[PDB]
Amino acid sequence: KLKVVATNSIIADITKNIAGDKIDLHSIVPIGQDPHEYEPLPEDVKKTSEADLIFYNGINLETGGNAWFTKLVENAKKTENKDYFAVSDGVDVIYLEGQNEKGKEDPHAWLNLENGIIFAKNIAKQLSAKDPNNKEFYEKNLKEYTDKLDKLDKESKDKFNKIPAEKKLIVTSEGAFKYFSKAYGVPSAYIWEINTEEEGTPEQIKTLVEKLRQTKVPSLFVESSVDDRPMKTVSQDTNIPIYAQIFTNSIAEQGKEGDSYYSMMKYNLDKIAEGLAK
Repeated sequence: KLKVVATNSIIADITKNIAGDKIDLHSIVPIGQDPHEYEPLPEDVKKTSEADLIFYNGINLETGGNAWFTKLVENAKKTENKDYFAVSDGVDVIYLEGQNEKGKEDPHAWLNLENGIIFAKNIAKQLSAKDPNNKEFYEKNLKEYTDKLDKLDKESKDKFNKIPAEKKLIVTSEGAFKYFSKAYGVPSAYIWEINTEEEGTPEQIKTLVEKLRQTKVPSLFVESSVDDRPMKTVSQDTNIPIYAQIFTNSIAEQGKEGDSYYSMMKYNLDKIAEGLAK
C-alpha cells in the first residue's frame, strides 16, 4: 500500500477519512501532544524515510522554533511538493500582528471548517496523484467528508449569527482562535499571543481582566492542553465563569468525545455557541 506519514492527529484523522484502509498511515505527534517544537523518535525517522507521501500543516506549525519537520525531511531526503505537502496550501492566511511576512503566518488554520475542507482537498489530490488506482475512491470520500464538514460549518454559522453581538467574544488562554474568529464572526480575546515565551504572567492576566470588565461576554473558555490556572484567575477576577474546556491542536483519544477532526470541531462549536448564548 501507499506509505503515508502525517505530522499530527488532526491531519492523520482527515487523511483516514479520505483514504480508509487503502494506505499504510503513520502519525508523528501523538494525540494530546503539541505539534510545535516536538522531538521525533527513531520510528518517526524510519517511517518518514520510507514514506511515499508526507503531510504537514505548514504555515510555521512544525517548521518554526526547533524546525523539527524541516530536519526530518532533510535527513530523509524528501522533497517539497514531490514527497511532502503542506495541507494548508490554499488557505486565506492570517498573520501575527497583521504583518504579511514569511514566517509570521498563524498556523491554526484548522479551527475553522472551511480550512479543514481545504486540508481534505489537498490530501485527496495528493493521494490520487501517488495512487491513481484508488482515485475514484479518494474522490468519493472527499465529497462525503467535505459535505459533512460543510453542513456543520453552515449550521454553526447560523447559530453564531443569532447570538446578541454584545455576548460574542471567544476568550481563551492563547490567541489560537483567529481563524475561528474570521470564519464564524466572533472576535478573539486572550491572555497571551501565539509564540510568547512567558505564558500567563501578571501583566497579561491584568490586561485581559481589564478588557473583559468592559464587556458583556457571559462565558470564558479554556484549552484542554494548557495550564488552566491563568484563565481560572481571569475567571475569578472578572466573575465570568469558564463554560467549557475546548480542543485546539489535537483530537481526543479514540472512544472519547472529540476523537476525530469532525467531532473535535463539533464539540468546540457546540460548546462555544452554547456558552456565548448564556
